[PDB]
Amino acid sequence: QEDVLAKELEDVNKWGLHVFRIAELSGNRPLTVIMHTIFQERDLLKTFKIPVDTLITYLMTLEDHYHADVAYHNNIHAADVVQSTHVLLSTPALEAVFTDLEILAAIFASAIHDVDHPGVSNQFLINTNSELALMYNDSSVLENHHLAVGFKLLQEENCDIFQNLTKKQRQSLRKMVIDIVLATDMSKHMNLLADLKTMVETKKVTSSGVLLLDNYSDRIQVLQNMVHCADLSNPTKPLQLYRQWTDRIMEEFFRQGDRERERGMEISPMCDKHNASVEKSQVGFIDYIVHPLWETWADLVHPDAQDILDTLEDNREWYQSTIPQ
Ligand SMILES: COc1ccc(C2=NN(C3CCN(c4nc(N)nc5ccccc45)CC3)C(=O)[C@@H]3CC=CC[C@H]23)cc1OC
Ligand SMILES: COc1ccc(C2=NN(C3CCN(c4nc(N)nc5ccccc45)CC3)C(=O)[C@@H]3CC=CC[C@H]23)cc1OC
Ligand SMILES: [Mg+2]
Ligand SMILES: [Zn+2]
Repeated sequence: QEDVLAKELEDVNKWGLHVFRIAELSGNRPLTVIMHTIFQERDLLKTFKIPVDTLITYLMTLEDHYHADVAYHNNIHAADVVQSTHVLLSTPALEAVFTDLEILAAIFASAIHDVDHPGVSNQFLINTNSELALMYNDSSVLENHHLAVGFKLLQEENCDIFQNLTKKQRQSLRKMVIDIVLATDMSKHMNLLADLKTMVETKKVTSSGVLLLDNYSDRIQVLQNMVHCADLSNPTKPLQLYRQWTDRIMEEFFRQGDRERERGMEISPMCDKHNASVEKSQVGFIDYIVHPLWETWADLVHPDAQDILDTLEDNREWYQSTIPQ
């Protein structure tokens, strides 16, 4: 192998990279190999003076804090979200829009955004009186935790990849990362999407020209939505990848359902393996969450995302066509 891995990683800039193959070929290190590849490609190690073995140490440590016994929310998902963010950042319509620090922030935020995920929802954590829910006052419990862990890991031996940033740089980056990860909580989705829509309309009536994001609020909003799109990108991928993501999320959700049915709590939506149509849930996920978001994103970067939207629509028809009687 290894030479085969190098060959697969040549697809790093493409939508639809075989991320599950990369995970197999790297000894279950897709996050480390993908992040390293992206960092080298974008010359981020030179730009921010990140020593290479410090980066690798951090990445291996981060990756080890993702759980391999969690079906969906593991290191492969993290890797997928990083790589997807990387491709979105390279979309023609955003060329030269974002600084190197902003790029760094978005890619870092993607890498850490689900770290130490236990495989159960915020509502489940809240309902069981978990220590995490008690620490974070039932508010974006998981996302606050992902951030805390991602930042804390920089303190392990030879893990401080930001050692060479200036203080002002660290401060800015820290704020962006926080804003970005907290925006991955689905309770924020409707407000995020409303703002994005507003921005899109504003653009249509203001300028046929290039994108102008002149204050933090608009800039961060686009970054938030970008990583949120990457987080919600499974149904936009080649169907063979999408179906594996569907298998994984349903295994995680059904396992939460099994833990909820015992203890007599309400089974969360889509978590009842005795009463659930996987295919129907995918169509609903597309119709109510993924397509409205991606259609709006596609509008912002028109026509860069047309093929992603076409894939989404074909993928929706696939699940729609296989819904049981
Ligand atoms: C003697 O002179 C060199 C010897 C080896 C390398 C090596 N470079 N690299 C990277 C290391 C991290 N980078 C930079 N980091 C930081 N903090 N500062 C930089 C300043 C200017 C350019 C790059 C960096 C990006 C490149 C490898 O990955 C090689 C393979 C394995 C180990 C080190 C090698 C570079 C040299 O001079 C630039
Ligand atoms: C591959 O397939 C999926 C991948 C990820 C997720 C994810 N799902 N979600 C939620 C999304 C909205 N949900 C719905 N709830 C309620 N009451 N009603 C609904 C009606 C129609 C559609 C959805 C819902 C609950 C779960 C997360 O919170 C995950 C973590 C972060 C981002 C997305 C993840 C789902 C997938 O397929 C269903
Ligand atoms: Mg999450
Ligand atoms: Zn995620």
